[PDB]
Parts: sequence; structure tokens; C-alpha cells
Amino acid sequence: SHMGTEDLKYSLERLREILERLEENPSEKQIVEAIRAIVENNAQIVEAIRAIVENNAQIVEILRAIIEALEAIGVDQKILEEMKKLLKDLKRSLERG
Amino acid sequence: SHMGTEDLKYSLERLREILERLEENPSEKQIVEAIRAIVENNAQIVEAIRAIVENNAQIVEILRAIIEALEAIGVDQKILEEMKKLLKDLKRSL
Amino acid sequence: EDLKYSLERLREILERLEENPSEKQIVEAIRAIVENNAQIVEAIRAIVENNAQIVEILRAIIEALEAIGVDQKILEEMKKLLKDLKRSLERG
Repeated sequence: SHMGTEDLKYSLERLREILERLEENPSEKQIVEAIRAIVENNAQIVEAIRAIVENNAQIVEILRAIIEALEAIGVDQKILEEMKKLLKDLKRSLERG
Repeated sequence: SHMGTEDLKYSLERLREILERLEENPSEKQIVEAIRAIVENNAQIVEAIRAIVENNAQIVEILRAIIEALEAIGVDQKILEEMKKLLKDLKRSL
Repeated sequence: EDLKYSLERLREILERLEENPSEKQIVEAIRAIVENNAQIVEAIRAIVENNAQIVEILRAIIEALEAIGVDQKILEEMKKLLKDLKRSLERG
């Protein structure tokens, strides 16, 4: 279970610990242990990015609903147009799965 | 081509397989194998982040447009200064 | 921004390791990775803090729309979407 970016700081600090332990008394098993740790840190980095991406997708949904609110109340299409173009573009260049 | 975060998931599983093999039977060839796959998974991560940072600035520009519209149509100055301050306190952090 | 340098540095070190695997090279690569992962975590951290400020801006925006008199239907829609973002938001 990924809980937040503190998972990333804790797994990074553990990796820094292994690193100094490696450079002090190098050894193959220490090298494998560093790689093991790197994989744990990377697995948590990936989990964070997936969350952030879903987050931004959900932000786009809120932004679309907001544009609808402004339209449902009679705001000028002159104004809505610029917002609709920017959101269209963002929806195109959005990082997704 | 970076297609999305599914790339990160796919390069990560690959690195995990390499790691299991390395751990059941270590070897110098697999250690370099793993380090190569780490640089790969990391390159894609840097690609996703790059894309997220550009996405984020696009989101902020849309927020500014929304707030500028709100002012145009006569929202109250209390909430208006409240939103403009949030944007300024974001502009600092960036 | 400075994420680039940390990745390029790491890809050049990978070359030197590719040609003549040494304990020196391997350890250099790992340290270079740690630095790259350090930059990557820091970038993610900044992004996560900024999205929590984006959430607050969205809340205030929804309040300005309710204040002006947006229909309950679209309003509830917006309130539900932000509640869902708040619940799934990446944080510390």
C-alpha cells in the first residue's frame, strides 16, 4: 500500500543508508541489496505518479464542470471559447495511462 | 515514444523480473542487466514527470482564466481576493 | 529542470559501466541513481504540494459559483467531483 510521498522519502533515506554502507565495505550482496532497494523506491515513485496522473485527470473533469456552470448561467460564449480551447488542448496533451 | 504511465508499469515489472533472477543466482552480467533496466525505468519516469509539469501549468492557466471570468461577471471582492491570494501563494511555490 | 542533468549524468556512467564492468563503475552508477532518484522524489514532492493548492483554488471557485447563483444540479456535480479528488489526492 502506497500511502503518500513520505513513503518515497523513507525509501530514499533507506537507499542512502545502503549507499554509504556499500562504499564503506563494498560487497556483491550489498550491491544486490542496493538494487533491491532501488526497485522498492522506484515502485513507490511509480505509484505516486499514477496517483498524480489520476488526480490531474479528475481535475480536468472538475474544470469541465466549472465551464458548464458558467455556461448554464449565461456567460458570454466569447469568454467560454478561450476556456474551452485551453481545456481541449490540455485533454489532448494530458499524461494518462 | 512515451505513451503514458502504463510505460512505467511495464518497465518496472521488467526490472522486477531481472531482480528476482539476480537474487536467486547473482552474477556480474545480471547486475549490469538490472542497472540498465533501472536507467530505462528512470528515463520514462522523467518523461512522465516532464509531461505532468506541463500539464500542471496548463491547469493553472485555466484557473486564472476562470478567476478572471468571475471578476468580469461581478463576483464579490472577498472571495475574489481569497482566490487571487491562493494563486499568488502558488506562484511563489513555483 | 535539474532532473535532466541527473539523468544524463547517469546515462554516461552507464556507458563506462557497459564497456568495462568494475566495482568502481557499479558503485558509481548506483550513487548516480540515488542522486537521480533524489531529484525525482523532490520533483514529485513539489508537484504534490502544488496540487493541494490547486484543490483549495477549486474550492473557492465552487464557492464563488454558488454565491453568484449557479443551479444546484451543476453545483452538486462540482462538489461531488472535488470531494472525490480530495479523497484520492496524492499527499505526504
